[PDB]
Amino acid sequence: ADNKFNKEQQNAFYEILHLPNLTEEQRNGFIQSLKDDPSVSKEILAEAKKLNDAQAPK
Ligand SMILES: [Zn+2]
Ligand SMILES: [Zn+2]
Repeated sequence: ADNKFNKEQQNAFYEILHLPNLTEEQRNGFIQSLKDDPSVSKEILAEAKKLNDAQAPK
């Protein structure tokens, strides 16, 4: 089994890598979830974006 990312999973991994307002604990947890099972990428990305947006500088 070849486990190189589909587009979909890649765009989510990079997004998560680069969301600016996550703490590294938070980021690492989301990345670990995608490592574990890349098929949950959609849901994990949506959570990560919510959390990023909630923590934006104001
Ligand atoms: Zn940052
Ligand atoms: Zn302000």
